[PDB]
Amino acid sequence: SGFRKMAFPSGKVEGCMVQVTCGTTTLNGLWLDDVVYCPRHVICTSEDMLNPNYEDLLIRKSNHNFLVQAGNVQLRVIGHSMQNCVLKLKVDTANPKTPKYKFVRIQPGQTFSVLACYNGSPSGVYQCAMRHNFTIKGSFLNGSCGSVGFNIDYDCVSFCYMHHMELPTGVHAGTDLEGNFYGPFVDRQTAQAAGTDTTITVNVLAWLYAAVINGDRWFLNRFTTTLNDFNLVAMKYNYEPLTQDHVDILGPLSAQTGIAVLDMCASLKELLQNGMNGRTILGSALLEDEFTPFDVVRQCSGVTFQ
Amino acid sequence: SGFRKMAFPSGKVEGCMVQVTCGTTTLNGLWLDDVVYCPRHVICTSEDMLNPNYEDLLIRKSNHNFLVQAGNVQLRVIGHSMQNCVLKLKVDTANPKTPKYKFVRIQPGQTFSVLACYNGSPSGVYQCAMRHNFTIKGSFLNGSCGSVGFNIDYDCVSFCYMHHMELPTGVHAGTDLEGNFYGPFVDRQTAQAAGTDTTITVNVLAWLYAAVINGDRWFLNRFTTTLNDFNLVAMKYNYEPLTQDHVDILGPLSAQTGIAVLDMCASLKELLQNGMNGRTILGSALLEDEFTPFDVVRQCSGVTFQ
Ligand SMILES: *[C@H](O)[C@H](C[C@@H]1CCNC1=O)NC(=O)[C@H](CC(C)C)NC(=O)OCc1ccccc1
Ligand SMILES: *[C@H](O)[C@H](C[C@@H]1CCNC1=O)NC(=O)[C@H](CC(C)C)NC(=O)OCc1ccccc1
Repeated sequence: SGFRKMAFPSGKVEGCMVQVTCGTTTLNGLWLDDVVYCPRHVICTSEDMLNPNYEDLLIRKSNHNFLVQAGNVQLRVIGHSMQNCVLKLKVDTANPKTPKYKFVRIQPGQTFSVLACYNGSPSGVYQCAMRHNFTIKGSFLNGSCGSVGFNIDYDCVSFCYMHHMELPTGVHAGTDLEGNFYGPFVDRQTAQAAGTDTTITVNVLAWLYAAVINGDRWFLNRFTTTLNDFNLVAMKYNYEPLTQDHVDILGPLSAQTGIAVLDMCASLKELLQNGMNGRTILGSALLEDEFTPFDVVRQCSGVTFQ
Repeated sequence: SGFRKMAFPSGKVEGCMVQVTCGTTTLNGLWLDDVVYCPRHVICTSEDMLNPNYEDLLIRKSNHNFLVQAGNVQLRVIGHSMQNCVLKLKVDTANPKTPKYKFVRIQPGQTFSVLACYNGSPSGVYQCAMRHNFTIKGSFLNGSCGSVGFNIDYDCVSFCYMHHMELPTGVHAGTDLEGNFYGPFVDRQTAQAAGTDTTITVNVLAWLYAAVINGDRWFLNRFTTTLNDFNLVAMKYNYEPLTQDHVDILGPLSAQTGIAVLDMCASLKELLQNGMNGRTILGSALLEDEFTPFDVVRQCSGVTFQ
């Protein structure tokens, strides 16, 4: 028993991280087969960051201007192209450590592990969620761009995120591996607004099920509710409206615990309206929303990877 | 910016995990050079767990009774011995993936990454602290024993923990890699008492410095205090007494932030006496104590590993 914010094992991704330097700017790239993916802002100078014309900037760049380093070994760049906000640097050597992989664009509420890197070397690994305002709450310093977010299913790495920037609120924004930003964000140094940060209701519910499984049950109350009645309380607390799909997704945890989804909704309503009265649930003094139903089953049933 | 419970990258340790089976019991072993380390309870049956005589049980065991599997490949066991609560299974093949490593016995308040494994395969990675009562707050199911806790300094893996058991309180106990338990715990299925769980004061202070660095400053107040005056308030809230060594350890964060350690103590005193009034510090609604001063500098300055 016990419940922790658990990241995927990072080894398969560690073997894909390289360093990409263009002039004075150094960041991280992802080396899959004979291609290195990195943020296109690698080509920017301190001047260029306010309002870069990425097309004009890139024209002044040839293959030999991209220094690509795997450990202490230099890769030879034989091609380069821009896809949305990422560069694809074609190298003459296939990564011998390429795992089975997919590029996936994930949905708000879904979670992933981040391998934070500097100069193509791993610093650390942590779990994040794509929030409803298409931000993540990460830990990123200068040089961290090109750090990736991923899931593992068995032996397959699903890359969903590449790090590009930090907003005024101290939260983080980036792209899928096709270089399309999550949310309305653009890769230029201008004040950009994350909108309302709504709580991922289905994920809070998942986590209350995790708590019940681990013997933390104080908050189970005597009431039930309806989707429409629960959602009136959700709107007030900036919670995502609960839908029958969410109820269906919680079906296995509901069936495992014998606690009906709408009875757990009723418990959640009283926690939102009454607070926690100085108590904790799974060692937490607020309602956690960065565990999916899948994450809870995965953690509470010991699912493993290659 | 931003601050997360960050684990070390796990790849170097992933390549050391094997599966160890003795009769019907399967758990994880650590394969370093030509030696596999695992919990000695691998030799127990369901009967044996209440009051095992480990010496008598082991006598009925030969090399060929220990099935050691690295992925889908069988290792040949050419020797076996008990060291305290671990078995060392000598194999005829040196692990080709052995990293540079040390066995360290860590001190309460120190933190480490756990690679939770089942059947010798990684499930996930998370950060833990050795608590003052020599327990950890992990996530462990049946089959997780032999999972290890570690730190990385550059290219060297320092193994500090091997998982053996869960107490009534839902917290976790285990050994160093010499097989000596942290705390008074023994490897038998009997109600065992973790004592008072004191908060790691120096670690709370470290985390308040992390908060100030990341722009969360609401809790900085107008007061200072003395070690003796602070510690009177610590004892009441079951906080570890603060010492000049702790003050010295916080010296770099104090010097970086220009907030004197005893002024931060005064801020901590008011948080303990007044609570947080429904506010958060670095997204947390309680005082976090599983970040060391080193962890804070490491995270806030981007220290990387091989
Ligand atoms: C990529 O290495 C870098 C990551 C930033 C640096 C601080 N925290 C992060 O997440 N990205 C940028 O510097 C980005 C570049 C533009 C061309 C998009 N600009 C940015 O994020 O501006 C905010 C900022 C910069 C430096 C320190 C703190 C915030
Ligand atoms: C090692 O695989 C296993 C880990 C336990 C299982 C549940 N959570 C854990 O951390 N250790 C044991 O089963 C241990 C064996 C003795 C010979 C020391 N006994 C134990 O931890 O008893 C408590 C327990 C067992 C099963 C489920 C929940 C609690």
